[PDB]
Amino acid sequence: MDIIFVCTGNTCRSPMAEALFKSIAEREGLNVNVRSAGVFASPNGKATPHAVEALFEKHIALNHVSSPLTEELMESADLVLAMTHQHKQIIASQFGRYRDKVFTLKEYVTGSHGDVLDPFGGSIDIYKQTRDELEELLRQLAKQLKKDRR
Repeated sequence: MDIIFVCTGNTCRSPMAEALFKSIAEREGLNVNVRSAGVFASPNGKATPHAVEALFEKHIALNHVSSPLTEELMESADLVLAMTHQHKQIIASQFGRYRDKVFTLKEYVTGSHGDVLDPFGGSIDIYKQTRDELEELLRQLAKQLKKDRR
């Protein structure tokens, strides 16, 4: 499968998810291709320092290059997981042909609507908490995706 995680600028939540998930999938023997993008991202940049530091504590390197969402990405993806419901709607407004691939990470995993709240500009600990929440969802996701024959 090809899956993409989406946040606002592709500097914090989605890159963290992308790195955490690749590591988890490897541990689980899940073969999957993982990417990330932002609804409003610059392609300019990298992950925020706190985002990098939070992963570092977990022995995961987050060497990231930010990217906006593109047709190439949306087309190829099997699944697209937004951090928040608003991200999901915005994505749908811009890539209407692909709406059916798009769910929030929490609704897809947990069956209930929820958002992964924005940590941008927050302390290192805000980022750590965000990392922990993603990690918990992602472990559940890896188990689910393993049951996907794609």
